[PDB]
Amino acid sequence: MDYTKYLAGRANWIKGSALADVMKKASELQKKGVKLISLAAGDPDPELIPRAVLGEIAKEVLEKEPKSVMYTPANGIPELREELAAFLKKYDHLEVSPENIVITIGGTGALDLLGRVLIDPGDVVITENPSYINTLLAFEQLGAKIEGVPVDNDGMRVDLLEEKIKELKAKGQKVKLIYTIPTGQNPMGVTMSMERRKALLEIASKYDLLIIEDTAYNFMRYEGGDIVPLKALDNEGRVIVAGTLSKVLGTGFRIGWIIAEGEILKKVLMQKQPIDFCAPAISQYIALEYLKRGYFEKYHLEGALLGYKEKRDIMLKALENHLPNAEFTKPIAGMFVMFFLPEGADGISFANELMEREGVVVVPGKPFYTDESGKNAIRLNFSRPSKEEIPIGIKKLAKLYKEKF
Amino acid sequence: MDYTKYLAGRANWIKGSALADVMKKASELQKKGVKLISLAAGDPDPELIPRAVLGEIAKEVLEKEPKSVMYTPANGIPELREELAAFLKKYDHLEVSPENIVITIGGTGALDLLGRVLIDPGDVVITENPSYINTLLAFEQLGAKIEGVPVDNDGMRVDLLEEKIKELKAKGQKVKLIYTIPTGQNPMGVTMSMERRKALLEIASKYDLLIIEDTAYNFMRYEGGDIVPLKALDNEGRVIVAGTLSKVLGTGFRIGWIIAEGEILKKVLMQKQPIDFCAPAISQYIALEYLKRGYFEKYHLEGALLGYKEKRDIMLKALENHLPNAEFTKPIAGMFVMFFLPEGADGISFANELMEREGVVVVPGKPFYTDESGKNAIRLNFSRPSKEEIPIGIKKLAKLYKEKF
Amino acid sequence: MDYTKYLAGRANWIKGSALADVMKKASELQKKGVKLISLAAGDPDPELIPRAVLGEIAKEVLEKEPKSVMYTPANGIPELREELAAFLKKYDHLEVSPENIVITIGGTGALDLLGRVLIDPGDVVITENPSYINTLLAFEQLGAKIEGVPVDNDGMRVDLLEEKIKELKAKGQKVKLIYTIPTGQNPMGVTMSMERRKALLEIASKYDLLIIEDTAYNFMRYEGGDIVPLKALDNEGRVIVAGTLSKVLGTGFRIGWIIAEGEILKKVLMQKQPIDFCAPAISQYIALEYLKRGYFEKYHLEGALLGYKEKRDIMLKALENHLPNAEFTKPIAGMFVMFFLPEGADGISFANELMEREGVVVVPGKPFYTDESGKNAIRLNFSRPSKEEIPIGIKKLAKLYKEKF
Amino acid sequence: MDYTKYLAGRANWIKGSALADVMKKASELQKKGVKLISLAAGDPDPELIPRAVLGEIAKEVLEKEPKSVMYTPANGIPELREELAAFLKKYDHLEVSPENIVITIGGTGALDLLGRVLIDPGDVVITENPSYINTLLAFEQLGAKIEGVPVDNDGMRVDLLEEKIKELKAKGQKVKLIYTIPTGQNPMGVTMSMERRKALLEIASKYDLLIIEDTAYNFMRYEGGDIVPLKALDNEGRVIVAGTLSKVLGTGFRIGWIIAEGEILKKVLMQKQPIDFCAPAISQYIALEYLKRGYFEKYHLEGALLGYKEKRDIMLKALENHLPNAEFTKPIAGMFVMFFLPEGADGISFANELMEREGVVVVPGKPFYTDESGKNAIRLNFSRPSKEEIPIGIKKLAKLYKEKF
Ligand SMILES: Cc1ncc(COP(=O)(O)O)c(CN)c1O
Ligand SMILES: Cc1ncc(COP(=O)(O)O)c(CN)c1O
Ligand SMILES: Cc1ncc(COP(=O)(O)O)c(CN)c1O
Ligand SMILES: Cc1ncc(COP(=O)(O)O)c(CN)c1O
Ligand SMILES: [Zn+2]
Ligand SMILES: [Zn+2]
Ligand SMILES: [Zn+2]
Ligand SMILES: [Zn+2]
Repeated sequence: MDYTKYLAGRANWIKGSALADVMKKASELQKKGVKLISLAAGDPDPELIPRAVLGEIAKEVLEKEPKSVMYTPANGIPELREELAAFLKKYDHLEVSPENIVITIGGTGALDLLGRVLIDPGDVVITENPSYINTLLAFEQLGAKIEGVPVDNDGMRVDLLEEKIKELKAKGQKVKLIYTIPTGQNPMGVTMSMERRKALLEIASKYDLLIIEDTAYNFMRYEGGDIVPLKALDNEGRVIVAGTLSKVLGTGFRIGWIIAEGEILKKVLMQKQPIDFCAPAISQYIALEYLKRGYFEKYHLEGALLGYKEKRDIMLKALENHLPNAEFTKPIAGMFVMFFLPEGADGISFANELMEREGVVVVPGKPFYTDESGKNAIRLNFSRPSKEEIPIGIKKLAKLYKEKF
Repeated sequence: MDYTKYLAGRANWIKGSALADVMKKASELQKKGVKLISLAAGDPDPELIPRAVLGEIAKEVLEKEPKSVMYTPANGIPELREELAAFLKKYDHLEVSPENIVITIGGTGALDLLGRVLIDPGDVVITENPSYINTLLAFEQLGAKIEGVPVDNDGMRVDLLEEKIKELKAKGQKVKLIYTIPTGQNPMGVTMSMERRKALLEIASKYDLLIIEDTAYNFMRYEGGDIVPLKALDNEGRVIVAGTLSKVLGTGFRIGWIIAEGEILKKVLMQKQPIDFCAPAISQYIALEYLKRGYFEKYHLEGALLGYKEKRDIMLKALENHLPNAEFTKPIAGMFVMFFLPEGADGISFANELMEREGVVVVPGKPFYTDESGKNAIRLNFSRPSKEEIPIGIKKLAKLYKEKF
Repeated sequence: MDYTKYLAGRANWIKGSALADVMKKASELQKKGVKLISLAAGDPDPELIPRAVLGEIAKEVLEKEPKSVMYTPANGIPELREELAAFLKKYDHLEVSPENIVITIGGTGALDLLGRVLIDPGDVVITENPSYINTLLAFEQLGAKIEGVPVDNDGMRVDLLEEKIKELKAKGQKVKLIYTIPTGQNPMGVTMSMERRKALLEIASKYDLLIIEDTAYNFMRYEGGDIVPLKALDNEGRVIVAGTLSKVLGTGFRIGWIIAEGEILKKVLMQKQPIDFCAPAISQYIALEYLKRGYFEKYHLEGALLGYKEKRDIMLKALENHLPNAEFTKPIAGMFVMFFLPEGADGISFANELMEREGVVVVPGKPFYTDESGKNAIRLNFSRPSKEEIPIGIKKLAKLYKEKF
Repeated sequence: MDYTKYLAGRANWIKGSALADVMKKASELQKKGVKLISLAAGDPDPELIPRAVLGEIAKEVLEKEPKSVMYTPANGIPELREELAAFLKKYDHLEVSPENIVITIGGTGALDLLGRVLIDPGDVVITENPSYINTLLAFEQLGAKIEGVPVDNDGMRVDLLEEKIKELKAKGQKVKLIYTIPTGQNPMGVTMSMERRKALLEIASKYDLLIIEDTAYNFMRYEGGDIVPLKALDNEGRVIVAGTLSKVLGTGFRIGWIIAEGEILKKVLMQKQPIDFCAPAISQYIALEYLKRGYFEKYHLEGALLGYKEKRDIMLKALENHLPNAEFTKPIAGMFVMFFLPEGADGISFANELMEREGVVVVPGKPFYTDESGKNAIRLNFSRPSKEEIPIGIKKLAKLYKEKF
């Protein structure tokens, strides 16, 4: 039977993910024989995460708290919101009310809920170029048109942002939202400077726009001085945040959040129960305890954080020993490094050869771009690989490198 | 600042509930701490659930499985889908391939993913009248127009279903989907007969329609014979199921699924990673073990199920005892009883008056209807309250009843 | 074949118009023998229009101007726009650039073009209650939600308008446009007072809303003072007008216009060629010469106008002496009088009986309301019927009335 | 003020048109002194049209028929529908009922009315490549996704059509309509062979698709045998036609039609009054007399048609004589000829340089393609320019051609 006839026309806005084509082409070789170390993942290190400790909490809460197995309010258990509030004020410089927090199915869920309430099909949403592949996909399947703005070692080029806004309006285009990942961007790995952050806020006010700040990697900072979220600088209330504990507490727990105000918060809350009903009860209680027991500092700060900072150094050391000639980013936050093949080279076919020949998995990155740029780009992860995997990983990458240029 | 201006016009399709307005007046009475018995809730008894056991497996999973903290595939871990296929084939008379099942954020998430792929704004979707408010709400905020078909003690009046289709088509109206809750429907509590289930499939085939079957309460059947889901008789492949373990495993785990095929499955999977990324890793693993070691039959079939059946009889005897001259449903499945005030009576204010004067919380019901009927309806839940609360619950309900009627 | 399955879901937003249903029930009576006296349709008197003259200029234009048979720019021939600009300056307080004028397929097309550029599905658009049925229908098939505001002898109640707006925003509803017919409204026949017009402009500014002014009957005024359009008072550029020459030159020529600015004008014009290509060349050239030769004064102002004014006096005169106990409107402009049956009486039912038992055609009216009110309303037209037919008509109308009430 | 913020998101789907942009850049040249030879716009020759004749009928109609200045039923006066039905049966092998004919504002309005009832945002609509730009623009601003299918001198490559269809379905894409211009296509000027017309009908039936047949040039055929419209072969009723008399009676009268059945016809009719109200009364009556008096035979068949055929031969003679090494279409019908510059050559700049240096106007070509093809295309029209102007225009064109290549 042809089910294609029953699809909604908006289903044609839904398309495949390149980061999924290779993550499957590898899943085929990883189970059907071959052994491979990947630099393509986006997960945090499960070994750096206190699993046994989380198992203990999971075990206690399930037998201790009956609610751990039942529905939770649409915006999350009050205690998690009260704790997340204090947590943000403590470690991310955020003075936010618990009533303004909405616990979602991870940042992904937060970005989706927001798009549903803020996007009308055709609306143009401007983003960094490149940007997080999944947010672009999320927004386009909602009918949005994406317009990207170039980035550099200091993040989005705020000067190019204003020009894009003007070029768009000069065409009579309707623009409303700006989507940005200020700290440790996926996939570039760069972070917006404080100078560009204040300039961004000025531009949002100037053109009367709203900003959606993605803080997924705010707690993965290693070098930064005292860089604060745009939200902490938001005196006009033009920014909305989409956060997550996935890179901390674990990426499978599905715990994230939205910080918004006024009628936007209201509509977000209103539409939620019929969409996901509520964020997972165990996850919320596990997170509530993790925070209350002060395990953030005890395990993530003075623990997993250093573990990531290290893998970052070794991957860069490895790159700066074997590929000192090539161009790549120097992240002071996040969990990715964007490597660049010679200008012109194909990044998707090269990513294939690394598997088809050297047995190492890397993400093309090309699909992370909002236009024709980024062909020769390649994203590399260092948060999942072991200390040993990384050197061999990029060494094999360096093997095929000169083996072609 | 007026955020109203930044909203997307489709955000106007988002509206309040009733199972929210009453739950806010109850929390307002509980905030300023006042005792109250609840018959409104839709949760399974957390005490009839083997929390302790789940906790141990939660501890096991997190301790020994690193993947229980990371991203699972968008459609779920292969082992869970393979187990579900077996669990369904054994307890729900359904034969399905693991490749055709997708683990979602409960039945809710399943219904939403399905709405997003099958609904274009303006599409009419046919449902039972009354039906589950959250699905009505979920589909309407996607822009669908709801057309209801009356139900009786044998479920949806299938004959009137064809009548509605004929009426709609006579007007030139486009319809493609029928959403039905065959067993232990929420809020009516009635279950479609096998006779009507066979006719429904024929009507869907005659008008080339697709059916969305909500199996949420298929495992909460008491004094029932041998009923099988529409999907088991679906020889043309016209039905899609939206199931869940919410009532079995726990309503907070967020574990549900979609069973679709062909291009509909493809599109559903393709859009999932950018929406929820994946169902909770823990939950997925907690459910995997739970099923693999036969705890469904050990704790639910011969433990929880019997507890619910018992609470069912107590509420009915209580109703039959105190309000013999009033009308209400006699469920053979599910967790609710629909009570009817005198024809003409306002159930919404009655519920408020019952909570303000007697301290018992019940759900209006009118909001579950698709047209102007059901004004005198009141939904009653018996799966969460205690055996002691029930009698006292409907007792007080009867006092205000005879007080006015 | 069942074409229902091919329809776009938005086609479901398209619905029937009683003002064209019973109007088609009369089209059957005429072409079937029955001698009918019509007080329905809103056509101008074809005998008060210089048909012969127009016939002469039509001949001329066709033989002397080769363009009268070919396409024209999407926004209309420059000469007509320039001629309309001056015309509007001399008779309607308007100082507009010919560049800001777009020649459309009557005001109908003007309203549809604006809806397409300003309305996202779900958007709330505020209108008067009652309001012009075709415009409500036009906006809703574009997915808008209509919210009406009661009118009186002085037009829209501006005080209730601000309450509705505060009401909407309190619910978190998004609103943006206000559609008003300030002079000689269809169907009430009332005109907004200069006092309320200034207040409306204040509210639009206060809430940052746009106003679309329908000027259809600005040239069928009979006794106001220097009442000026909202657009001539629009110092903030918040109003857009949708005008037409159909009530002057002839309702069948399809000559109307949109007056807008900036990006709205840009987009309105960008989308036009692909939907209508251009307004009728022959009609544009006929209108041009009609204007250039001073026929507006010679025939409309000093001919048609007076005839219509006479027809109005006659209808009100007849309504006053044979039906003095009924309440109805007294228009100072336009071509309609809204007549009212006793509260509770059914106007739709009354309309069918009148036609069936007396051969007089009137328009129900209820269809023009935005809510449940207006059941007893009946709209009467005095522009088309001869001055001999008018008294005979309402005389019969009075008879059915009195024997019923 | 920034009106961009008030735009509907869907306003962003509206974009510029080279065809409209070039026509306006030429009208400015005509007024700005310069006198040029035009081979662009798709207008009929105003001298080959019996203007003088149409003039007296226009005068006659206006003075004798009062209905010629008033509204008409949304679908057009009954007499016209009946005459068109007879006209189609005689000169276009079409047996259609007068009830299935809807008089629209030209072929453009017909196509817009159909898109609104048949397209949901995101729907894929397949067309020829290239195709008429206004239809592509019309469907895309309605949110449609266009997929073109290559054509040759025998029209659409039906074999490539089925491969495209299989390509779309394999990706899970939803498609339902196919828009085609079988005879004398704009811009290619080629006509589908009867062999492909039957194959197209088979494919539509095989995949259950609807076909919208554009018959704009069915009456400007010169050498085809007895080619019949797909609609005359539509035994399953899968084709809907969008026709017009613009190329016969005159392109500026705005007299076109839709031929559909069942629910599609019902909905196209229900929505029509609120978008255009009705086609121009004068144009309808003028067309009614034109047909009834047999002027199609007397002035078009034995007049205009032979005149156009001559211009058709003259342009081909001039081209083959001065550009014998360039490839260009040889139309057997229509009014356009697609000229091709050498592969790689930019057609839009060439058109500007031609208009600037030689003062001859042509259309860029590239805008009519659904993909990146056509860069070197240039559309040439032979219906409007005089017998004399054509050779001069093509010579000047040849001059710049070899001056560049
Ligand atoms: C920029 C960004 N935003 C949001 C997310 C979502 O994070 P999550 O759905 O695991 O809570 C990620 C991780 N893939 C990310 O990199
Ligand atoms: C009809 C119906 N369907 C599905 C569900 C599932 O809800 P979920 O798997 O998100 O706990 C429920 C529970 N409220 C329900 O009543
Ligand atoms: C208020 C109003 N607006 C617009 C119109 C449309 O006028 P037009 O004959 O130029 O399409 C009418 C009459 N049908 C009207 O009454
Ligand atoms: C293929 C095609 N279809 C439809 C039309 C519309 O013709 P019209 O709006 O003058 O009745 C044209 C000419 N603009 C055309 O080339
Ligand atoms: Zn994109
Ligand atoms: Zn509803
Ligand atoms: Zn309405
Ligand atoms: Zn295109």
